[PDB]
Amino acid sequence: NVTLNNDKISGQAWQAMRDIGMSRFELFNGRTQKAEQLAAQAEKLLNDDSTDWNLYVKSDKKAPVEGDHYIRINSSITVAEDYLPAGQKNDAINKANQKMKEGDKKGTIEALKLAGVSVIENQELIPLQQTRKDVTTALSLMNEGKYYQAGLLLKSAQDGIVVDSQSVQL
Amino acid sequence: NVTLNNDKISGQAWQAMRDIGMSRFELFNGRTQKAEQLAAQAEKLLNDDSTDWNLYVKSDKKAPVEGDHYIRINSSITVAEDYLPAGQKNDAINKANQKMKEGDKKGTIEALKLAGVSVIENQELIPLQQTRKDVTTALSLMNEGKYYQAGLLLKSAQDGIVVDSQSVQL
Amino acid sequence: NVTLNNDKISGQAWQAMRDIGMSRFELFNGRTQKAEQLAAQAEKLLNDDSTDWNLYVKSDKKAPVEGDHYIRINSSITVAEDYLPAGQKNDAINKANQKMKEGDKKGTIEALKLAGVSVIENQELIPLQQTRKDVTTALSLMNEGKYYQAGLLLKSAQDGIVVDSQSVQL
Amino acid sequence: NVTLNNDKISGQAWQAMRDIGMSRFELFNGRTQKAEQLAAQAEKLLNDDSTDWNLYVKSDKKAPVEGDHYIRINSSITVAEDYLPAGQKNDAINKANQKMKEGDKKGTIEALKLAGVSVIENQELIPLQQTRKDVTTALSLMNEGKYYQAGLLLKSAQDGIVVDSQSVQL
Ligand SMILES: [Cl-]
Ligand SMILES: [Cl-]
Ligand SMILES: [Cl-]
Ligand SMILES: [Cl-]
Ligand SMILES: [Cl-]
Ligand SMILES: [Cl-]
Ligand SMILES: [Cl-]
Ligand SMILES: [Cl-]
Ligand SMILES: [Cl-]
Ligand SMILES: [Cl-]
Ligand SMILES: [Cl-]
Ligand SMILES: [Cl-]
Ligand SMILES: [Cl-]
Ligand SMILES: [Cl-]
Ligand SMILES: [Cl-]
Ligand SMILES: [Cl-]
Ligand code: NA
Ligand code: NA
Ligand code: NA
Ligand code: NA
Repeated sequence: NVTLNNDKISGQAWQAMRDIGMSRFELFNGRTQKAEQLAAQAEKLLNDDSTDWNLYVKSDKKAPVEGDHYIRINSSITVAEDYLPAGQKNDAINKANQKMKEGDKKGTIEALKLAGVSVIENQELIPLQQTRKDVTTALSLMNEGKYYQAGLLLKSAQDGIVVDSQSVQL
Repeated sequence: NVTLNNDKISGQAWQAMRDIGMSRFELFNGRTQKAEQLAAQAEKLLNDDSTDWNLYVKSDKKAPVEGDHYIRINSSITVAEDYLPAGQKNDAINKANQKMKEGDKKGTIEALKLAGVSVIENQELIPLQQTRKDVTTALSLMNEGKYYQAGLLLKSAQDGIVVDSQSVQL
Repeated sequence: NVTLNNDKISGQAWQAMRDIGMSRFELFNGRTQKAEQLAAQAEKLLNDDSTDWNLYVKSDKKAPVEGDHYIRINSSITVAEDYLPAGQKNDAINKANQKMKEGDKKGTIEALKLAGVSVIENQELIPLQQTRKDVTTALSLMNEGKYYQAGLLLKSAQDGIVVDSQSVQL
Repeated sequence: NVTLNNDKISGQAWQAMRDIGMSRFELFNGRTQKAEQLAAQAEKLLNDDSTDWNLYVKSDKKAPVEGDHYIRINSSITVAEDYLPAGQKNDAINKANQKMKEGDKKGTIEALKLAGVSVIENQELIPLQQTRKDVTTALSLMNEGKYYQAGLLLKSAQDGIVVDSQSVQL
């Protein structure tokens, strides 16, 4: 999957974050071996040597840890709708629908503007190396039997998700 | 997957909500045929006749639409940590770790209480029939070329996600 | 302020939570004396002896700590809009607008249903005694110079905010 | 109030957003005249001619509407805690506490790094002119009796809140 500007989004890292959350829950659910399985899957997804992780980096964003980078894991849309008289807006939305049919992203944004609709793209990002470290260290803590401490690191990984919301400039 | 009280959670409906969000994004991304594919997958997941949807219902919660029910699609944990002197807390967390190792959910909650830690379970829920209607109607709108209107219904489905946060009573 | 069912909402406790968040920020901002001022204000708001805290309790919700209760601190609305043909919906929204003008909450919900609109009320709640303890203990830690530990307790108080989203039954 | 980098944050615009949310709720609560009062207060706060709105602008962020700018309305902190042996971390947190006592923001971030703690600052932003337009147009709709349409614009204003989460570079 790609952003509106055609930058690649990591589905593997998205699934890894899903696995991290499920792993943390299973620690409290009395299923620590399931938690290890889920964290192990997240580790494999984030460290896949056949994946070119450069493809997912958001270059213009400084990560908290030196030498790390944020990668894109999801994109969503926020619309903001101005008030328009019902007739004028129905007409402009019809033109927006044509541009979406045609695959014309720029034309869609422009037609939506005529409909009183602004578009914001919300890019969900994680720091790649910091998240990798959380997962591998959490598994090590699970190996040692320090399950609560592992859960803290899995929560830390989730709390490292940020959302860059940016106006659409195509 | 199951809640702390061993009530079943619908992984199919969780994936359907993920598909609904991706479908909405692809409308704005100029990929309406991909959006239809994703919404069609969500429709199949939510309407699987081999699934016993009764297994996922949260009975004690009134859905907005008459005759509908909320179903569980995810569970997560929130902890609240009281301040304790470092030594006393390390000791109580060690006992909590033993109870998690043993699969003893009740014992884990009790040991965590001694560590100054309260546990809340956050159950993510959707209204099943209302969400089904949003998806099927969105696909129909996509068939008609009314892509923006379809996106509104997909957003409505996402906005119907609620989170029941409850103290753990095992 | 009151909920749709006319149950009282604590504006003092809402402001206390706002103060708790600002206090935590000021610890990291190198303004620990400002952080203490803000936490002291939150403590005074949550422990106001002239306030009848019973008025804000949500009775049907078990708090994590024995003998505690959740209180209401905010209410908001989520709407879910079904697809309707433009003309039929404009007509039903006009009737909904009349019922809101008249102060007729039940009539508003019913007219909105005819417009394809379901209404959910989101009640923001905090555990009163647990939050009080977090604030007073955080101030004590600030007095001792243990600012990071105080920040952890202020964050814990914020993480204790839950949102009960319920269908409107007037 | 100021960010970690000493950029000013608009408390007036924060209160305006709070008023916008309360105004929307009161429309559904059958208190449209209270909703107008709250929206009128938000309008006065956002359009205060004695306020130098330049002080709050985040210059490096393109707003969706041409000629508009994002302004800062809140700052919060996210910490990410690496696993450290209890003794080593207690010692590093003690040094972090000293730097916060001294008002040394840079020193606090550095000491926290030694404790395994990274710091992210979350800046809540709104587009100033777009939000002003939502409020003034919502009041006009309320004057006309179009309360549901006003509520849509108030929700749009709230949905325009974005959170810029950035690594701390002092
Ligand atoms: Cl297991
Ligand atoms: Cl570093
Ligand atoms: Cl989206
Ligand atoms: Cl949206
Ligand atoms: Cl496509
Ligand atoms: Cl109904
Ligand atoms: Cl969890
Ligand atoms: Cl938590
Ligand atoms: Cl100060
Ligand atoms: Cl207790
Ligand atoms: Cl609201
Ligand atoms: Cl809404
Ligand atoms: Cl009123
Ligand atoms: Cl524009
Ligand atoms: Cl904060
Ligand atoms: Cl945090
Ligand atoms: Na794509
Ligand atoms: Na399970
Ligand atoms: Na009220
Ligand atoms: Na300040």
